[PDB]
Amino acid sequence: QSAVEAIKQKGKLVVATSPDYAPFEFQSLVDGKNQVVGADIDMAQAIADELGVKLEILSMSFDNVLTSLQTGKADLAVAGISATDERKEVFDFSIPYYENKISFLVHKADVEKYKDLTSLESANIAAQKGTVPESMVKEQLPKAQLTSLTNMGEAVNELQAGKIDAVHMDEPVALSYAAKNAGLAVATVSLKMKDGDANAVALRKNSDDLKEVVDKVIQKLKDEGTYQSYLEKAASLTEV
Ligand SMILES: NC(=[NH2+])NCCC[C@H](N)C(=O)O
Repeated sequence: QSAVEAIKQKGKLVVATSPDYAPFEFQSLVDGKNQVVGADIDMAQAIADELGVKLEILSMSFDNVLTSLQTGKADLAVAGISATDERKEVFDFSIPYYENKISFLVHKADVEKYKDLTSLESANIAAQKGTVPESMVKEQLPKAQLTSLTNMGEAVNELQAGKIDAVHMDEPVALSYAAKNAGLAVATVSLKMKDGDANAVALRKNSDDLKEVVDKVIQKLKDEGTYQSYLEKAASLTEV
């Protein structure tokens, strides 16, 4: 019943994530080898360090991250996860570690074009399966052709190929794609967003002892501006 003691005993903290989402988590050539990096990984490492155990990152597609936590394949899920009311019915969440807006990534040549929701309504929109940006499009733009894709990298590949006109995603991720790729930009139009709902670490219910440790680490990061600093450092890394 003791999450903290169980983690200490096995000597590792297992964190489920989906590394398709720079600057939160993504793949980068460190040395040498492909490695999962990003602000969420630095935070997960801080939590593991506080507990005195090794960090083990378990990579999968986003739409299976919460399920893997729920069924015991990981101790925590950290994947830029919005702490929604719906999700709070099933999981407990840490205090928020970062709060951001939600944006559309488009072609630079189309920034003047997609100025309102009516214009997006007639566009081919992509979003990630099992996500808040996906739900928002379904709710607020029901008349749009929405393509739901498992992997965010594939959504962006479809945007680059011209099969998709706009991809809905967390703003820091859109900014990163725009900053690292010539033909891309963040649209000036955005959907109405669910008040509250910041990123938080997900845990199984009745994990109060582990939640306290996670909250302590997160509060210290926010107090020192460290999570912001982690995001800025991640932005200087190249993705695979
Ligand atoms: N690693 C990822 N692909 N994360 C996607 C997160 C999307 C959104 N913030 C959500 O919780 O639904």
